[PDB]
Amino acid sequence: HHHHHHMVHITLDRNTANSWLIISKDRRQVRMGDTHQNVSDNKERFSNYPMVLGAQRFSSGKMYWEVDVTQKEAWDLGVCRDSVQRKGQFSLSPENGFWTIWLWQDSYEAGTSPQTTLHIQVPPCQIGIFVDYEAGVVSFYNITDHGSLIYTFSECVFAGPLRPFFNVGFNYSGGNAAPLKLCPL
Ligand SMILES: CS(=O)(=O)NCC1CCNCC1
Repeated sequence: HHHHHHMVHITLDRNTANSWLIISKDRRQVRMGDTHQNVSDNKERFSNYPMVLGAQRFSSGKMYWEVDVTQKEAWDLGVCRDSVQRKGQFSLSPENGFWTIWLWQDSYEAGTSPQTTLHIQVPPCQIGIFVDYEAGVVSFYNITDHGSLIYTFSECVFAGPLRPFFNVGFNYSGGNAAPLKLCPL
């Protein structure tokens, strides 16, 4: 792809994080802690899942960023509306304000309703995410496989400002402790 020139510097918003997440000093990495991280509760925190938002809000234009997922067994990545539900159980779908893909149990899927199987021959170590606000497009790229296309959501109805979205996943297995990292431009 040729989207690299729309690169934006994303940082994580601590205030939105699930209370078990540990965000690095530079706000560019996040991982699952083994306990509550001793923060107060607030209405912005995702309560049920190990999720966090980027600080940046997008309402126009073209945006691109990259995320490192090396050695993880489970994660979700994409964008979401600023006004998505934070508390309780919910599914990741465009109806609920999410445009995402995930890894789970050795398969990759797009967060449509119902979910869509992805066809990935080279497991990615870094994911590129492209958003075209005006066109209503969110696309995902396999940086490990020369930028090959993973998935395109088109005809998106964003219906609000967008924020970068992250889920580091649970670590019930002991094999999913590795962080999500925002990669340098
Ligand atoms: C390290 S772990 O992924 O196995 N923790 C699960 C907790 C389940 C109860 N709520 C917070 C998280």
